[PDB]
Amino acid sequence: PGAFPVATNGERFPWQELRLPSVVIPLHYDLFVHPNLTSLDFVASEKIEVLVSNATQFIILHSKDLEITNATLQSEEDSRYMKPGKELKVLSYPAHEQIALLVPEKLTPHLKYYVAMDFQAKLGDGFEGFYKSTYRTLGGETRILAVTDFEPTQARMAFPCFDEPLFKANFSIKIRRESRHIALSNMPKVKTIELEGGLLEDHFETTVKMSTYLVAYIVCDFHSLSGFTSSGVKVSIYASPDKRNQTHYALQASLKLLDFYEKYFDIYYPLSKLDLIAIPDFAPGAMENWGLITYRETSLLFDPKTSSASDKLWVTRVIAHELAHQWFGNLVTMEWWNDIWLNEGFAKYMELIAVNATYPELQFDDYFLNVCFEVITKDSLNSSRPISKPAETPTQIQEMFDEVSYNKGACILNMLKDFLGEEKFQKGIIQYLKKFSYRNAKNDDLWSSLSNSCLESDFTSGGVCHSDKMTSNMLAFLGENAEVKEMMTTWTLQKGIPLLVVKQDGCLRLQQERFLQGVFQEDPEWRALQERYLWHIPLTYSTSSSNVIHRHILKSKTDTLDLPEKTSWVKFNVDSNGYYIVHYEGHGWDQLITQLNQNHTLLRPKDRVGLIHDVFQLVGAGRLTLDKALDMTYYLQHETSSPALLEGLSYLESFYHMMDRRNISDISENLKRYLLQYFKPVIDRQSWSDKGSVWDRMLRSALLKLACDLNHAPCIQKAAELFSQWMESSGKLNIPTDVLKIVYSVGAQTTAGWNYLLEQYELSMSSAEQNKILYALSTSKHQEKLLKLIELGMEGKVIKTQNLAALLHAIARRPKGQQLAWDFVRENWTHLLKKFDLGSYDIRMIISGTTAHFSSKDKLQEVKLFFESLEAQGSHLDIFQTVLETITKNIKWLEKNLPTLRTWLMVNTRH
Ligand SMILES: *[C@@H]1O[C@H](CO)[C@@H](O[C@@H]2O[C@H](CO)[C@@H](O[C@@H]3O[C@H](CO)[C@@H](O)[C@H](O[C@H]4O[C@H](CO)[C@@H](O)[C@H](O)[C@@H]4O)[C@@H]3O)[C@H](O)[C@H]2NC(C)=O)[C@H](O)[C@H]1NC(C)=O
Ligand SMILES: *[C@@H]1O[C@H](CO)[C@@H](O[C@@H]2O[C@H](CO)[C@@H](O[C@@H]3O[C@H](CO[C@H]4O[C@H](CO)[C@@H](O)[C@H](O)[C@@H]4O)[C@@H](O)[C@H](O)[C@@H]3O)[C@H](O)[C@H]2NC(C)=O)[C@H](O)[C@H]1NC(C)=O
Ligand SMILES: NC(=O)[C@H](Cc1ccccc1)NC(=O)[C@H](Cc1cc(-c2ccccc2O)no1)CP(=O)(O)[C@@H](N)CCc1ccccc1
Ligand SMILES: *[C@@H]1O[C@H](CO)[C@@H](O[C@@H]2O[C@H](CO)[C@@H](O[C@@H]3O[C@H](CO)[C@@H](O)[C@H](O)[C@@H]3O)[C@H](O)[C@H]2NC(C)=O)[C@H](O)[C@H]1NC(C)=O
Ligand SMILES: *[C@@H]1O[C@H](CO)[C@@H](O[C@@H]2O[C@H](CO)[C@@H](O)[C@H](O)[C@H]2NC(C)=O)[C@H](O)[C@H]1NC(C)=O
Ligand SMILES: *[C@@H]1O[C@H](CO)[C@@H](O)[C@H](O)[C@H]1NC(C)=O
Ligand SMILES: *[C@@H]1O[C@H](CO)[C@@H](O)[C@H](O)[C@H]1NC(C)=O
Ligand SMILES: *[C@@H]1O[C@H](CO)[C@@H](O)[C@H](O)[C@H]1NC(C)=O
Ligand SMILES: *[C@@H]1O[C@H](CO)[C@@H](O)[C@H](O)[C@H]1NC(C)=O
Ligand SMILES: [Zn+2]
Repeated sequence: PGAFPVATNGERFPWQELRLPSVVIPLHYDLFVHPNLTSLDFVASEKIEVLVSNATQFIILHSKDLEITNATLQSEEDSRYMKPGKELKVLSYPAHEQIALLVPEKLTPHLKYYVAMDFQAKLGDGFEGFYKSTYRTLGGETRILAVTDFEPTQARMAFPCFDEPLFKANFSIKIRRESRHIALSNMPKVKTIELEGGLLEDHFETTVKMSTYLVAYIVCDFHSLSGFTSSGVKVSIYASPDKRNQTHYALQASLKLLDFYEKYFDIYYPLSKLDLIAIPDFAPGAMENWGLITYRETSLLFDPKTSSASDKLWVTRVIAHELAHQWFGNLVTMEWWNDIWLNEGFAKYMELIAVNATYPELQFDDYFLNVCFEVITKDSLNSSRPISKPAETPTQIQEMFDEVSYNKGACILNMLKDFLGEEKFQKGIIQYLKKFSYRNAKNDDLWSSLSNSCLESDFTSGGVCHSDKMTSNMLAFLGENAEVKEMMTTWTLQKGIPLLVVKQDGCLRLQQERFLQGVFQEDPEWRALQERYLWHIPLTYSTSSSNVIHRHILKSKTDTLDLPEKTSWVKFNVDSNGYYIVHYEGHGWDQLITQLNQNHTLLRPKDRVGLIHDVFQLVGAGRLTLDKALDMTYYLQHETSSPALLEGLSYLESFYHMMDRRNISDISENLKRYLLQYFKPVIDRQSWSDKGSVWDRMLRSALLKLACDLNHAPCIQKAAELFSQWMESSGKLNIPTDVLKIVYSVGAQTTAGWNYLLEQYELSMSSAEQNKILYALSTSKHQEKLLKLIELGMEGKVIKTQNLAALLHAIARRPKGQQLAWDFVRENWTHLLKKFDLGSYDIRMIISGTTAHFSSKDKLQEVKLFFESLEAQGSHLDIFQTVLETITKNIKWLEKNLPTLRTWLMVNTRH
């Protein structure tokens, strides 16, 4: 009783382990919450119907920053705790966010009890728990609401509970309100009862089985727009009253999307209603609470005068994502946070297939490869992780919501689908979701259901699946099933991403390596980090002679294939559907670049964006010289697939901003010239309108921002005119949404426009328009102004605090601000902790937002120092090492190819 931890009051806490005990299993929660929005208080009470599997003396729960007032225990099966039951003694042990209740006599197996507590707290001033949010009306009034955000482990800041995702229970929620407000929660309201003083009591329908983190309840002012799905779900979009205009497309798109998901999964959405509500103060982008999905206004609200088409594509993708959570994450929750990718990676993947299903016009298929490329940069560093990986503390759990669980999870799924086909892939996910509905799954569970997918409706006679035959196919289906489950599991447990090397003989030797950046092949530690890595990569390839795609699994470090027609070139990873990079040896890279400059149309357009990415990443690998990747961008002047064109330019624009930050004004002036002159035709075709289709529109904003970011004399002139008209018309005129952001940042370049822009930020009713405005403000060249912006965001009264993170990142992007942001962060690191969690995305982004672009040996030392200073104070985050590898990789890239870039650009001048 000594090595045991000590509760406050000084006692021995019965448990001392980070997890909870699987002996008292919660079945049903009766939750009564009564918040006061004038006091900014809440009073609440709860009765948990629990089951005991094993005899115990002590009950262990989660509670945090909650004052428990009263603790009792009753039963209708165990006589001893007969009505009105017995009082419990409460021991709190905050270090593990656990609360221990002791009973006067041990309890009985297979007998259900009722645990009751009365507790109270203040509404949070953060972005978690049961917190306080605030919005501005059109009149200029300020109103309050109370809102919940619990994922992953802040449910316990609102009510005591078994805050782990496997402890699934039903929830019955009563909420007390003034007549001024309404109350929402996960399920439909069945009753509202008049109370003595004048207050009302909302009783909500008791929920289905679900994890704690999804519970939701809201008290507020809002207005709604309703519609019904083909399955008869009442969908409603909620926002502050003056913003109900902007709420119309969210309703149209969510109806179409809930329809798509029900038919695709062959599973009806189980609740009667579904609510989407735009929360003014919202840290995450959105959250998927079952039947009560919360968003930032930017995620959900669309206004047609001030939102761009790209804005529309973003709003429609979050709705897509959140709605995919109702099955992946709510209908089937992962067993533990270690397999969080089971929720997020699958949800992210269904954004693709559903947005492509219901809004092809938005041309989202063409931008999905960007999801893969974004994680590939981090999976090329040794600081990455395998998809599934242990996590125990609340900060580690938060860390798990990254590019790995989300993007990598989705790219390995999309790779696996190409392998099996939509028909086999769909039927596999329907079997998964039906089988695990209302309970949890672990990583291994999924691969079994996807591996044993049945291609069609189970052909009873004589089938390959169920009800009955024994054939040679049957030994191959059973045999290919365990081929796929073996394959996927190594992608799941191996950090990193493979590099397929292809040497074309007379008739193809294949080698497999762990792709790595920074580190070169000759380097001392390159052979040390290639240890033990091997993937079952499902390859693809097509050749110069025929469009036929050949598919060849590879399960060894070396292999070789025989080419029949011995054609001009071979291209592996067709449409880049596979999570790997191909490097060609000896006039095979040269062969493909030859094609791109003659008929680039003899390679399908995903192959072209695939090569463009692979080419530059191999320059990062050192396996290629920069002259070759720049030699490929030559063809881009004939390029017609807008995705390949913008992928290409993006790299070139990358370089310019890199040079500009380091003051290298020879190269970032020829870079300026090479873009403006070589791509002058495509730039000058663009409107200053909203006139085209979605890739026309999306391509117009892209190029015009490019030209105005390079101070192209004409485009800066047209933008400043448009800004003046808008300012001199007191907003009576309108600016096309595609150039809205460009115009604002042009205007921001004088104090007059900047000050007007800030003053008209406070009065806008479109949070898209604000988001664009704040960017424009962040492009000021006066450090006097940037500092104001950052201080306004620290304050949080004008520029809301859910923007201080992305603001800092914006300021840091541009040269005049990359320091001031760095200085600020190190000078107020402790203040920034009192506003955000150490594992929050707001901190991970504040950190790399201001450091990860550094590319000099001298800056790295500062950062390593600052990070050490932090780890010294007990703060550790994986993001630390990731930045350092990134900063390091930047230094090596400059050291190895800066002369080549400089020389390549001068050479182009001559022709
Ligand atoms: C959160 O707390 C706020 C206060 O911080 C609270 O608002 C207050 O509610 C009380 C209770 O309803 C109000 O006090 C009453 O006001 C009415 C007039 O509106 C008076 O008539 C009351 O006195 C009589 O009431 C009875 C009849 O109903 C009589 O039988 C009795 O004998 C009295 O003669 C009493 O003064 C108070 O006005 C508000 N505060 C305001 C409006 O500023 C709010 O209700 C709480 N919210 C929740 C959800 O709990
Ligand atoms: C906790 O959540 C659980 C879900 O995870 C709930 O379990 C569900 O409970 C319901 C009710 O017992 C079961 O519903 C079944 O539905 C059929 C069809 O109902 C028929 O009768 C009605 C009445 O007129 C009619 O309207 C219908 O159309 C049908 O004609 C019933 O016949 C069954 O007996 C059964 O009631 C679900 O199957 C069940 N699902 C699961 C996964 O367990 C549980 O109820 C929740 N607990 C609490 C206390 O609410
Ligand atoms: N801007 C972002 O990418 C933020 C970054 C972030 C912030 C906080 C946590 C995790 C990630 N993503 C979200 O807020 C997420 C994921 C996501 C991606 C997209 C997206 C939509 C359209 C187009 C591109 C997109 O990427 N929309 O949402 C909503 P979730 O459904 O998984 C929910 N259960 C998250 C729960 C959570 C809350 C607090 C801590 C930890 C986890
Ligand atoms: C780069 O290669 C492509 C091949 O994919 C070239 O386009 C193709 O050119 C041939 C030759 O004209 C077309 O063949 C067909 O000939 C008959 C004979 O009259 C005619 O009736 C057909 O309609 C067609 O012209 C082939 O179809 C054509 N493909 C397409 C999609 O038009 C391309 O022209 C080459 N590069 C350049 C710069 O031309
Ligand atoms: C995106 O949507 C399109 C919808 O047409 C898909 O393309 C079709 O896919 C079906 C299979 O469901 C094929 O039989 C058709 O021939 C395709 N038509 C066209 C015009 O391409 C496309 O596959 C979808 N992409 C994803 C990833 O789901
Ligand atoms: C507790 O559960 C375990 C599970 O292994 C079981 O063996 C045991 O009999 C149960 N009861 C007690 C008192 O441990
Ligand atoms: C326990 O709850 C009852 C009911 O509200 C209350 O009267 C009592 O004060 C509470 N706690 C005690 C007496 O310790
Ligand atoms: C809200 O909707 C109606 C729809 O016709 C429109 O006439 C009204 O002006 C709108 N108000 C705002 C502020 O957009
Ligand atoms: C790479 O990561 C491994 C695994 O965490 C670690 O053992 C090693 O120190 C790291 N090395 C480098 C050079 O990053
Ligand atoms: Zn998600």
